[PDB]
Amino acid sequence: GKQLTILGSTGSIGCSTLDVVRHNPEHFRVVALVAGKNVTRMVEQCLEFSPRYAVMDDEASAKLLKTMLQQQGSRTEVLSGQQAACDMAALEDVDQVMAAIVGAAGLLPTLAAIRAGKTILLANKESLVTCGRLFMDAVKQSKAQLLPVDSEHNAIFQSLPQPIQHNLGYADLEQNGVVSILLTGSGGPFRETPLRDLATMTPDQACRHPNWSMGRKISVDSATMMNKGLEYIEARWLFNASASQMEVLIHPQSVIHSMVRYQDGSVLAQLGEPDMRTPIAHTMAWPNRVNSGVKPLDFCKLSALTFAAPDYDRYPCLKLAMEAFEQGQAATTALNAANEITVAAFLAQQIRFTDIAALNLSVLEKMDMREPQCVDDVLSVDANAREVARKEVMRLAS
Amino acid sequence: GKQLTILGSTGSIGCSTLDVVRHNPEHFRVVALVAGKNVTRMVEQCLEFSPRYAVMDDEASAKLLKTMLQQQGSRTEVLSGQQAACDMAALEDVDQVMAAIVGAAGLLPTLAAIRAGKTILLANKESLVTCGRLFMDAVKQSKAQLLPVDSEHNAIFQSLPQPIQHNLGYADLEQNGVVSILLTGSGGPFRETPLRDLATMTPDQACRHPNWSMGRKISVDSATMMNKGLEYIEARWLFNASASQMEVLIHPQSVIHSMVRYQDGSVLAQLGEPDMRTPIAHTMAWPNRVNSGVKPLDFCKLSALTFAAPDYDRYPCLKLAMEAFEQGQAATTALNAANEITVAAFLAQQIRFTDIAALNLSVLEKMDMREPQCVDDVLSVDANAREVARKEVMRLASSA
Ligand SMILES: NC(=O)C1=CN([C@@H]2O[C@H](COP(=O)(O)OP(=O)(O)OC[C@H]3O[C@@H](n4cnc5c(N)ncnc54)[C@H](OP(=O)(O)O)[C@@H]3O)[C@@H](O)[C@H]2O)C=CC1
Ligand SMILES: NC(=O)C1=CN([C@@H]2O[C@H](COP(=O)(O)OP(=O)(O)OC[C@H]3O[C@@H](n4cnc5c(N)ncnc54)[C@H](OP(=O)(O)O)[C@@H]3O)[C@@H](O)[C@H]2O)C=CC1
Ligand SMILES: O=P(O)(O)Cc1ccc(-c2ccccc2)cn1
Ligand SMILES: O=P(O)(O)Cc1ccc(-c2ccccc2)cn1
Repeated sequence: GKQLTILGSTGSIGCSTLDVVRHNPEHFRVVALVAGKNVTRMVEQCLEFSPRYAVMDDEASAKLLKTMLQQQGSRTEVLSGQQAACDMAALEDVDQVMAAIVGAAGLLPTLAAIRAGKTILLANKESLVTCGRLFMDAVKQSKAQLLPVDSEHNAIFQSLPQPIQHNLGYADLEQNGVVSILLTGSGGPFRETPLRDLATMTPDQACRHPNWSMGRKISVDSATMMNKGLEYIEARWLFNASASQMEVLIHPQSVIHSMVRYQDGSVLAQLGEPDMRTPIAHTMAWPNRVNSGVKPLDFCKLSALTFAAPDYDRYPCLKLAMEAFEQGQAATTALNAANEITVAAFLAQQIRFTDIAALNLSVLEKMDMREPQCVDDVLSVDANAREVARKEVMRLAS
Repeated sequence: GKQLTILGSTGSIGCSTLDVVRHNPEHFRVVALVAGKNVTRMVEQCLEFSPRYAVMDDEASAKLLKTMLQQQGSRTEVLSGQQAACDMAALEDVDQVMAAIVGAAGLLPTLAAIRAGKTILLANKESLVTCGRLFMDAVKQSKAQLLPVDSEHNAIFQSLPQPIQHNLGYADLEQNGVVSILLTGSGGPFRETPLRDLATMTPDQACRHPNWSMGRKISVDSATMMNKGLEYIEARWLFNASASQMEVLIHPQSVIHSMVRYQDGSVLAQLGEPDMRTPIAHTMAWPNRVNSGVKPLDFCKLSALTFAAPDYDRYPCLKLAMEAFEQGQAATTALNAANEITVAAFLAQQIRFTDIAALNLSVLEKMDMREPQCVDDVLSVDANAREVARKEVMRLASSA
């Protein structure tokens, strides 16, 4: 079947990927698993999927893993550190690399897979949010096939014509009859909150998305629409879309995952149950399909589907992201880094809900760095933006 | 430059297709126009599009047209009759044939295109409602490309993978990751009417689709969901779908035109403004795209989108169509034919709204014909079913 390396196997996307393989043991062979510190989950995955290699970024973790796998009678070879992670991404015999490491740490292993011309199941945000120019250049250079895993981008990918799907990132949209890309977002828990009350929203209220339940960081990003802002940045790189070829639409029910508008009037959309196994199984099977374990969407048990235009007075972060894109990878990197700092401060009750957007702006205004030319440059912008952001939080809470 | 024949150029689909040509004069050349009796419309189209040929099915119409064009200095050659219509569909240099003749009259001209291996932009309902097996067998033999123009089928086509699109009729759904085809219908004006009030609904009520504005016959078919039943028949042929691979959903807003359900849980859908130029331009440009004149769908000005399962007590015609399919082309042809007669009788106030389903069933029960083996056989089932249906109407309008 297809030989796969899973980068970030022990996290949420990694576990969902392995559930797809579990459903399709004849179509997929796990060659390598890479993770950080979750030795316990990693052991269980090595014992189920029999990979050739298992890598832990953390050395103490790698040593403990080796001792457990030995105790358990497994001969999976245990490696450690960043170079081994990149090596697994570049293994000559692997076909697909699930790029699911979180944060800047996913950058070099992902680039290693790109440079190796692998099919990349891309689920690491920083890759296009921070390194969109560098990675799209590298993809063109190696002819690597990117298959986006995030629900929105995968929905768009499924709704795009074949010549774009092949050649993803270099194809011309207009030449292929595409007018625009329609990014849909829930609008978050404060979609209908009076604007006066936004300054007093609590972390528990912000993380209380009506319908979904997910991590606190992403819940807050959904409340600010920073999440859609970051997906805007990725979509422009992934789909070769100009600002006029992008539309953002609030869709509270999140049944339509995103859409593509065509020259003749047609709009194609992908819909489905809210379950990451669907987009993951799509990318793993492309251009064919596999069972993912996700149940068929029941159209008779849906809330009525509604749409609205995002109000930038309600979602300044969405506008900030759009503007940042225009300023370049230094601005997008700085925004993403600043946002991690301000959201964490919000969750720690150091700042108010509305201070997230205000301090994100403040960081971008204060900085002005030059366009990154390599991953080290991006890492540098990221580090500097966090420091500026932390000082801003301290001043404010000071 | 794609060379085309337009069968039924003077009708609604015909006019919409020439608007697409008008918007894209450098991508499409009109070689031949074919119609029935609308000499006036035909004259204008010939002056504007300069086809090599124009045919009218009606002989006097063809004669009237021949002179007017010679007068206005048109170089188009005017022919007449069905054989001429079929020859246009088979012209060696023609790339695409827009199959937009209404009724049993569209069968032989559409078939001529299929036998010629043409790309067919299929609009004519009778082609697959009555000759589904014959026509799909024919397209498989000549490797003709079918491109469905009807909104539902076109939406499904656009939501299907490339291996199915390019082998439409022959490809296996399952092997291509497709679990089912989701056909959406508005549910008509009586979607929420008390069942016991259906018997008293008037033609004007049935034809007053709250949200849509179309011909009287189609409006009644929308009210009974016979329209969806006919499309179910077409879809099973066109997409090679078994009964378990078909779903019918009521979607009152008709924004989603139909959908395709995949193995991984994904559902692909096509949405757009309710303008036939969209699906027409889709088929004309496929696998590429062209401007159609249709404005982008404004998602901020929509009614909330809803869905529901059809209740067969409310829509017995839908269920009759599904059952007819299982009995073969003799049954689907008889149902289509009986429904023409019973809808016309309802509209003429000879029978009740609810007598349409009742009499359609009664015709089907009285018919006992073999599977048709060629178009002529289908025409005979049609002729016979019409007469059975007329007598049922008269029995009901006269006696008990
Ligand atoms: N969750 C979702 O619905 C979606 C998430 N995304 C993106 O996908 C990526 C992964 O998300 P998710 O799976 O939710 O995140 P998780 O935090 O659940 O998992 C992250 C994975 O990365 C591993 N990891 C962390 N640091 C390193 C490192 N230095 N080297 C190697 N592995 C490391 C973790 O290992 P361990 O736990 O063992 O320490 C874990 O396996 C993120 O970038 C996220 O933004 C995109 C689309 C959808
Ligand atoms: N209207 C719609 O939105 C849709 C319609 N369809 C189907 O497409 C087909 C065409 O529909 P529509 O355009 O609305 O129908 P119309 O009634 O508007 O047009 C019918 C066309 O066929 C011509 N015609 C009739 N008899 C003959 C004949 N014997 N030989 C040659 N031409 C003939 C008419 O010519 P003339 O007027 O000159 O006499 C006219 O050009 C129908 O089967 C319909 O069910 C499918 C999907 C959508
Ligand atoms: O689209 P966003 O807002 O960035 C994140 C998000 C939030 C909610 C949902 C959602 C999922 C299921 C039901 C209702 C809402 C999906 N994604
Ligand atoms: O799907 P049906 O019911 O057979 C025909 C039909 C009726 C109404 C509509 C419709 C179109 C636009 C707005 C509201 C309803 C579309 N098609």
